[PDB]
Amino acid sequence: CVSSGIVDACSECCEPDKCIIMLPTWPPRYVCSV
Repeated sequence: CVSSGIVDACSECCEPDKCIIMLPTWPPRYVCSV
């Protein structure tokens, strides 16, 4: 699982129905904090 860091998905991350959109780093990438 990908609790924290970058994610190219949402259903694969440890975030159930609560994912963030592309914002961090120079290129567009999602974020997980759970």
